[PDB]
Amino acid sequence: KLYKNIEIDTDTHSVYIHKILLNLTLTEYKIISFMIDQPHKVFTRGELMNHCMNSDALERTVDSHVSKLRKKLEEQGIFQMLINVRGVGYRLDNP
Amino acid sequence: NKLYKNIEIDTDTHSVYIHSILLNLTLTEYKIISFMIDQPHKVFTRGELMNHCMSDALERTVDSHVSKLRKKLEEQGIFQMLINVRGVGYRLDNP
Amino acid sequence: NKLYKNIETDTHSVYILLNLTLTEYKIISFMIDQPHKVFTRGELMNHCMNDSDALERTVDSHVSKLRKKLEEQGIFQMLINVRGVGYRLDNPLAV
Amino acid sequence: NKLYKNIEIDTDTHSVYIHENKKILLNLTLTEYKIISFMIDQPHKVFTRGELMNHCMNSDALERTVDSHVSKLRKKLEEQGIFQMLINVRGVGYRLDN
Amino acid sequence: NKLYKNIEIDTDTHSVYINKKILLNLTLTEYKIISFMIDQPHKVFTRGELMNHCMNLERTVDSHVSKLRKKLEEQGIFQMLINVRGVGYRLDN
Amino acid sequence: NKLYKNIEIDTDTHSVYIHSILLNLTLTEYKISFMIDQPHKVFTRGELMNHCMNLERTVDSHVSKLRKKLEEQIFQMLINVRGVGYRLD
DNA sequence: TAAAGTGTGGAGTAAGTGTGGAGA
DNA sequence: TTCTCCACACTTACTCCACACTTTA
DNA sequence: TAAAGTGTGGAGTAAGTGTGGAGA
DNA sequence: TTCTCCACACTTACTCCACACTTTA
Repeated sequence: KLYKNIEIDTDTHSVYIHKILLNLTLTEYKIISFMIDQPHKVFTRGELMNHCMNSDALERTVDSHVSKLRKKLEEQGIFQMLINVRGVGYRLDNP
Repeated sequence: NKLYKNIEIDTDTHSVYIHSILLNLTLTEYKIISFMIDQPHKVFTRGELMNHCMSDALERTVDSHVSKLRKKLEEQGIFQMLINVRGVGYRLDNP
Repeated sequence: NKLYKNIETDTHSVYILLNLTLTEYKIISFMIDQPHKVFTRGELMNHCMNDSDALERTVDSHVSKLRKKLEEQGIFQMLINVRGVGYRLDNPLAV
Repeated sequence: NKLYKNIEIDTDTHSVYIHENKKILLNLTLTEYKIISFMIDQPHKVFTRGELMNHCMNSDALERTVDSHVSKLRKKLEEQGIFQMLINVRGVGYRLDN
Repeated sequence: NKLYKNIEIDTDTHSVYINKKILLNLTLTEYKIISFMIDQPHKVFTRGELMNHCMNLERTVDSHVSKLRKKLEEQGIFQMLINVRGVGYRLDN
Repeated sequence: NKLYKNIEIDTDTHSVYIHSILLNLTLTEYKISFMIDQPHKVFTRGELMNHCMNLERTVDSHVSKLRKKLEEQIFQMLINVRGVGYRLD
C-alpha cells in the first residue's frame, strides 16, 4: 500500500520512507494506515479517535498523536504532510 | 463503504447487510455495529458503547442492546460475533 | 425525466398528474435522486424549503402532506421515517 | 460532489473548485465554505442574513457581520473570474447568480 | 548560492529551496535539470541538451521535467517549466 | 556498511540487520552504531550518554532494552562491566 | 459458589404523524 | 387567499430496566 | 436623498501545535 | 517503564465589528 514516497507493508506492520523504516507506535501506525487510503480526505478528530485510538478520550489527544507522527515524518525529510483543516480535522495531503 | 468479514454497512442508506441479506436493526443497534466494525478486534468498554451508541443509564442496558443485536446476527448464521470480554466489555471479533 | 418505480422535470410535473406544492415538488425531486438514502431534516430543510430558520418539525409536516398525496394515488409505504435520523423515499430489499 | 454552473464543491476533502479547462482550488475560510456550500443547494433562493448566520457562523452577532463574510467570499470568487455570483437582494439578503 | 525569483539552489548541500523557506525533495536527475536551467532561466533548452547534461524515448525526458514541475506546483509555483513546442523547455518567460 | 560478526549496520538507510532480519530500533538505540566501531572496548555510561542520548539506571535501561531486542533475534552480546559500563564483545 | 453476562418481556416515554388553523 | 409554517393531540414502537437463567474463574 | 450594501482594516479570540510530564 | 493521554503555553489566523465609500430606488 503506497502513496507518494510512503509505503506501508500491512503484513507485517512496517511503514517505510523512500527505504527508511519508521519507529511508529501502534496508534501512530493506525493513523497513517487509515489516512493513506483516502490521502486528500479530511478526517475529523472523531473518526481518527474511533478508528486509531484506545477511549472516549479528549479530541485534543488526537491532535497530539498526529503531532508525534508528523515529527517522525519530518525527521525523514517529509514536511507539509498531516495538514490541519481548521475546525474540521486533518488531511494527509492537499491538492 | 464499511466492510468486515461478511458484514457490510452502507452508511448512506443506514443499511447493514450479511453476505451469503438486510438486517432490521434499531438505531442503537446500528450505532453499535457501525462503531465496533471500525476496530473489529478492539475491546470496547460498556462506558464507550454507552457514550457512542445510546442517557447515563445502567451499564447492564448496554449488555441488552448487544444481546438483541447478537440475536439478529445469529438468525443470519453469524455466531462467533459480539464476544464478551469478562469485566471489561465487548469485542466484535477475536484475532 | 427522473423515473423511479412507478413515480415519474422541465415541465415541473410529477406523475395521474399530482397537485404538488413547490416545497413538496422539491422534496420528491430531491429524494428520488437517491431513493434509498436517509435524508436528515436539516438536509430537506436546506434543499427544499424557505425559512431554513424554521423548526425541524415543519419538515415532517411537508413530508406528511406529500405522503398523503402519494397515498391517494395508491402509493403507501413510500416516505418511510427512520426514527431519530430522518426520512427515506424507499426501503432497500433484503437481497 | 455538489456541482452548479462552473462551481464544484467536494464535500469529503472540504475543497471548492472553479472550472476553462482546469479546476482552480479556492482558499476559503470555514465560515466562507459553509456559506457557499449552504447556498449552492438552492442557488436561486434568497437567503436572509438570519439564515446565513444560524447556518454558517455559529454566534448571536450583528447581521452586518454576515455581509462581510459574503463580501470576502465574493472577492475570492472574482479573483477566479467569477463576477455574477453572490447578488444582494436589497432589504432581504443574498442569492447565488440570478 | 544560485538564486532566481523565489527559487534558491545551494550547490554545496545539493538543496533547492522555495513564505520561508521550503526544501524540495528532488531526485538527482530533477536536481540537475533545475540547477542547469536556472543559469539561463529564459533560454529554451532542447531535449538533447537536457538529456546529455541531466540524465545519467522522448517521453522519458518530458517525464523528468513533468515530475519536477509537479514538485514546483505543490509549493505554489505554476507557469514555470514551459514547453516550447518542437524544441524543448524554458524555465521562465 | 559497518559489519561485525553477524550484525550489519547500513548507515545511509539507518537500518541494522541480523544475519541468519531488520531490527526495529529507536534513534537512541541505533546510536549500537557507536559501539560497533570498537566492539571489544568498554564504553562508560558517560560516553554512551553524551554520544547516544540526545540517574545511572536510565542509561542502563536503554542498554537493557537494546539487549532484549538483540536476544529476540543473539545472546551474550551487550555485556555489562560492573560499575563502569558496557561492551559489545 | 461467587461473580459476571445473557436474554425475554413489558411499561413508560421518546419521536413522528397529521389535522387543523393563523399569517402572508 | 392557497401555501407555508406552527400547534396540539394522536399515535407508534424503542429504549430501558427487571428477573431469572446461564456461563465463567 | 434616504436607505441599504460593500469592503478594508484592526482588536480580540478561537483553534492547533508540540513540549513536557503523570499513569499504566 | 514505553506508550497513551492530558496540560500549558506558544503560535497562527479567522471571526467579528468599525468606519467610511459606494450603490440602488
